[PDB]
Amino acid sequence: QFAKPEDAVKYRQSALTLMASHFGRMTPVVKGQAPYDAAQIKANVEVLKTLSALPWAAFGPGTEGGDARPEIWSDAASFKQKQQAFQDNIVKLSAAADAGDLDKLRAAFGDVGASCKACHQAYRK
Amino acid sequence: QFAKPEDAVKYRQSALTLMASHFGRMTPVVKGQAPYDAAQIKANVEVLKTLSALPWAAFGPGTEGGDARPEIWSDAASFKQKQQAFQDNIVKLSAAADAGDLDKLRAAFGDVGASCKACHQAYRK
Ligand code: HEC
Ligand code: HEC
Repeated sequence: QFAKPEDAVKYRQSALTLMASHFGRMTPVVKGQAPYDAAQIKANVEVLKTLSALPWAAFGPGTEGGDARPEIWSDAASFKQKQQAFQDNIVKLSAAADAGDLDKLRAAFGDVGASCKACHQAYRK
Repeated sequence: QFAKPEDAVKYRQSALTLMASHFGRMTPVVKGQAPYDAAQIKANVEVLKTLSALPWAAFGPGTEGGDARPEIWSDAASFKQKQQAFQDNIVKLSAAADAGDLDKLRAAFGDVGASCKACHQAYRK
């Protein structure tokens, strides 16, 4: 859907920005600094699950650019594993949110964050 | 969810970028320049419906900035009407996509685009 590689870069940066807001806005909740409303979090995690499926299709071959490392492309199977593993961490977060289980939410949130940090150290300049 | 007004600006710009890609990538399909796969479009419009609910909460009071006109805030009921009417145009697009009805898709797509253009002329610098 991208006329030029720059358009893919702009898309994925935007998707990642949104994905980061939907994740990070729950930090006060997980820490107990903000109240836990199970319905609120269930709805937010549904938004996060949609967003978390979006960036990866905008790292197609030849879309080198932005803050992305060139290792994203040469090691296609491995980058894929990190994005697929991140989404299966998101599936666990959804399950926790759907259950309205704060303790399960906190644990799943920590796992998701670790997956963010890993892919970052690895595939972000 | 925004530490400073700039963070709201960045969020809404990103949401609007995503929303624009999910809408505009269907243009070749509506024009017949690309094939119509009803399942593909149904899934894409589901993504667009999620995205189309996101920008508006990032125009909260005091988040003046970006390319947004100051009329977004002083006329809160009217801006609201344009975003609510845009989303009800998206509901009609979803219905068309869910029905797998190309003619209904084209008509709904045109209505959505007109709603984009209107709010733009009005509330974008
Ligand atoms: C790889 C499988 C990643 C996972 C999982 C996550 N991110 Fe990441 N992120 C990744 C790359 C390769 C890039 C650079 C994209 C580019 O072309 O520039 C990024 C970027 C971000 C950004 C900055 C976006 C921008 O506006 O430019 C943020 C804020 C970000 N990523 C956050 C983030 C969070 C919180 C994640 C988990 C919820 C996460 N990312 C996962 C690669 C990957
Ligand atoms: C008001 C109710 C709007 C509707 C409906 C749509 N858009 Fe819009 N858009 C609007 C504003 C006020 C702004 C400026 C935001 C800012 O603070 O800068 C925008 C911006 C865009 C952008 C640019 C985003 C960026 O990266 O900076 C695009 C590409 C865009 N809008 C597209 C667009 C499309 C295609 C729409 C319908 C599917 C649409 N917008 C609706 C206000 C409103």
